[PDB]
Amino acid sequence: TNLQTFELPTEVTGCAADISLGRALIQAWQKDGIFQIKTDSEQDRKTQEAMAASKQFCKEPLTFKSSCVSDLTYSGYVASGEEVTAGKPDFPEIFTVCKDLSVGDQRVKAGWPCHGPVPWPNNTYQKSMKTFMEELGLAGERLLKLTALGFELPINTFTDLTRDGWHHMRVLRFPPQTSTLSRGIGAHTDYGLLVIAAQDDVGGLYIRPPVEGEKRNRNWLPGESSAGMFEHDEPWTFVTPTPGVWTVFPGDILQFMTGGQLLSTPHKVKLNTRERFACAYFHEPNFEASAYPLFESANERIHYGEHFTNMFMRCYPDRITTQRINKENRLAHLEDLK
Ligand SMILES: NC(=[NH2+])NCCC[C@H](N)C(=O)O
Ligand SMILES: O=C(O)CNC(=O)C(=O)O
Ligand SMILES: [Fe+3]
Repeated sequence: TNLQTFELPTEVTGCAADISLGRALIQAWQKDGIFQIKTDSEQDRKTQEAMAASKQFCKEPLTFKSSCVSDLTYSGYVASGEEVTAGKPDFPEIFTVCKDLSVGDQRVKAGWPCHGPVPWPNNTYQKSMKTFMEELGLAGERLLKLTALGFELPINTFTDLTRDGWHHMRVLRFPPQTSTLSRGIGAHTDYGLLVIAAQDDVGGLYIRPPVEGEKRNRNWLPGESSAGMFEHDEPWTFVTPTPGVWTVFPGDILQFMTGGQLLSTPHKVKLNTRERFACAYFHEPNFEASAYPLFESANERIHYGEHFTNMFMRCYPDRITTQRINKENRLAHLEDLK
């Protein structure tokens, strides 16, 4: 399937044109599971600078890369083969950028799970990634206003959840395939409101569109992980690399809040004949936000930070971050926040 591309206005005000655009965005997700947004010169420049920083960092020796880790936050380095999806190793190397909180921050002092300072490789890499993430966040907020408008909801419905949102980014390098291994990342869904992603010209992202009659697991429930689901089953859409766009698809929270009117798009990565750089950005609720059903009055909620924490613990069962959460009973804070 050949994807739709939209140009977003710099500001979303709720004018009648914004409602029509929002309607189109929703309908593109309901048809294809994904759409593209055009990038302007600055958005593209910041994307390329981040990609270049990623390539330069990956050239560092492994001993140095592996030192960029923290027992407070999941930010930092993930070696190729380290992450687990559905019990199988994923092959990118990754640098994850979560909210960059100093040890003087009150949430860090209180010992909240996943809160702490990014173990940056250096200040030059830091600046490239922070500038990119700030730009990505402006796009996320436009998209959330448009999504609310397309559902004829109050314009701030989703952005009210993203104040000091737990936005984060996975800066990825996928190695080349071998004749017997081509799994980059197993099939999965991501966890928050939106996923905005950039990729180089190599290719390897596949997404699953909505399928009439197909039951979808609710990955915010422990008994219904979406990891590995549909891995070997049609249909999978190849997201062809296209110059001058970012891709956008929903995460688990949007699926929950919309009652399945939007689905959290399953996706996976195949290793190609060349190494592949990509960046995946997650526009998320505040860690303390409680997502709720928009169209139902049911009692179910998703505590976003609980979902993030549960997911990252399953991704990284042996990481020092996970060990410290378990040792210090940091999950108790979530019970308290709830
Ligand atoms: N941290 C991530 N977004 N990881 C994406 C891959 C899927 C992840 N390993 C999982 O089990 O859910
Ligand atoms: O590499 C890509 O284009 C897709 N990346 C992801 O889905 C991810 O890391 O969660
Ligand atoms: Fe993903």
